[PDB]
Amino acid sequence: QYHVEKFSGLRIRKPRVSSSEMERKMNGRKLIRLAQLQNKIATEKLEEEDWVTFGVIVKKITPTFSIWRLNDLKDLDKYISLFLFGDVHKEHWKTDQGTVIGLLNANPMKPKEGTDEVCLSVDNPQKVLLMGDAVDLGTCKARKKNGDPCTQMVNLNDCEYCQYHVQAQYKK
Ligand SMILES: [Zn+2]
Repeated sequence: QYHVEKFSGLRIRKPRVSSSEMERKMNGRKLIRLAQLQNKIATEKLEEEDWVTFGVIVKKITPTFSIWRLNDLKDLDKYISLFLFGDVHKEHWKTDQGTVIGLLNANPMKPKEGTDEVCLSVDNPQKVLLMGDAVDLGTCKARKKNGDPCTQMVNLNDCEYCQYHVQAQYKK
């Protein structure tokens, strides 16, 4: 049914970019995983690279500009916030939660008080590449102590249990 798209490592439902269009989008570019962005910025090694990263929209908020919480579904505990302003917001703000995106050459922002999460914005709506729906974006199958469903996010293709609940499945 679905293939692991090579650059993101995600199985995509209804892919919007062909394999050749991705090849030319990636040509000559540095792939940097989301989890590496903090360190790259802190050591000022980010700007000199023509770079791309991948993440899925896991949360949206639109207070006019908007923010997307991104996670790449490979390192499950690492998140960035992407801020959409102007043209980018206008073009892209209605995009579905669960969308896989390539993010290219975004600009680091001031830290958002209380969180050590990388915040980035983007010059230009062409630095956002919509790749399709993340078929394996799901919720943890375990329950909390009180019987409520766990709400932690999961990559269904790799593990059906979040970090906290595997810690306990492994001890079984
Ligand atoms: Zn869980």
